[PDB]
Amino acid sequence: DMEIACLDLEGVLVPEIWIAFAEKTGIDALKATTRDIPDYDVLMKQRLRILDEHGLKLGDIQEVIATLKPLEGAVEFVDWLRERFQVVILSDTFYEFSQPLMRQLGFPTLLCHKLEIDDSDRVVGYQLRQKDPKRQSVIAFKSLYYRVIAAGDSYNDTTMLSEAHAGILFHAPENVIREFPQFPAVHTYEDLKREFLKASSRSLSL
Amino acid sequence: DMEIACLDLEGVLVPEIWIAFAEKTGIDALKATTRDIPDYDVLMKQRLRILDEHGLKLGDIQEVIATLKPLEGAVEFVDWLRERFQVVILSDTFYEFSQPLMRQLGFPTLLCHKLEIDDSDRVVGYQLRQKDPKRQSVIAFKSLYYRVIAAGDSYNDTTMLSEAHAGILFHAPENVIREFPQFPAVHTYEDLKREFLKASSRSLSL
Ligand SMILES: [Mg+2]
Ligand SMILES: [Mg+2]
Ligand SMILES: [Mg+2]
Ligand SMILES: [Mg+2]
Repeated sequence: DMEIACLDLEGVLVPEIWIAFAEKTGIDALKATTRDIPDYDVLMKQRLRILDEHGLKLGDIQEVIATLKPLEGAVEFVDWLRERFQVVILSDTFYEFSQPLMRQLGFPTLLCHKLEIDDSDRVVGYQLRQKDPKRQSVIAFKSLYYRVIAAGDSYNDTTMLSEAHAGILFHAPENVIREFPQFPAVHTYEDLKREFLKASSRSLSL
Repeated sequence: DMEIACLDLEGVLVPEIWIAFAEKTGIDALKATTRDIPDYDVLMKQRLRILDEHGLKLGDIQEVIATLKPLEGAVEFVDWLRERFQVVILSDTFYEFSQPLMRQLGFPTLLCHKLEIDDSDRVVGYQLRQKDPKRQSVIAFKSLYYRVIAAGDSYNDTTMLSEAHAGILFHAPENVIREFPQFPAVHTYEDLKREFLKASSRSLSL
């Protein structure tokens, strides 16, 4: 039985993108997080406004993001996984922010959200694809009779891990590991590989 | 504005695997396709029987498939497509038979069928994933709010082409083209790129 391997993106294969981008620009106002502004829509509108006040159009943003690299060992891990499973990346970021990083991973299929860009290359809005997108994606693959094995690093990955046939926690905080013991928790790509092997119904080699 | 490019595999990116396997090994009986035998289940039972009678185990089969390559220009086309869309391959091939070719394409997500391999590495059976598999795959992406643009080369791709938001016939036989006038038909990869640009709701460049 061929399985689909669903991987979260940020914190699993690449650094948290917005935060790294903000740090690279040196603009303190771009660094607010959900802790500073809990309402996600309010946080996003602010980000768009500050980006515009500083003249950072999409091209400028992607230029900065292109200097980021996948986490050490992530490139080999994705290659390893693609020799054994059909690989799909699920992410709560936007196509426009992830692109320079996806390129470095060989553009594996990515299901995430999308920014609204005007004719002057300005980021003017955003669109969330649907509610609980990672979980709904797993459901879609189950509709095609696939067994799904998923891996993620945060609480925002737990509905995906719960929906999959097998879930694995990677670099997760103790807060999550303790609450979701049904998911093996590891923090090295080698151990992550081993968990995918144990979760598979097929006999695969390391 | 969220789009998935679904591509058929054989005829579109790589040669028909069985016809090429026959030309390599000299086993003419393996040239048969659904044109010769309409029931994929019967044709499959026959193909497995012949492989066995020729002592061809899975490892042996793959050594041969590894000598095949993608159609001229297909790799470059997939790379072009992956910079602009999320690319998923929909095929009636089998994972174990197509792997060497899929690796050359950078292992993009492949939704196809699987084989039953025994202890002695013999291909003793197969399992078709579900009925009308390509059409159902398109429906699955629709369930995630994606717009789908599909490309295929034959009669067996038409349910997929009709279900998609936009369908393109590529390298299709004249008969298929004539019977399905609703889909633009092109024969070069540059023209295929152009059809993906026309079908997209986004401003993309060639
Ligand atoms: Mg994450
Ligand atoms: Mg993390
Ligand atoms: Mg075909
Ligand atoms: Mg053809």
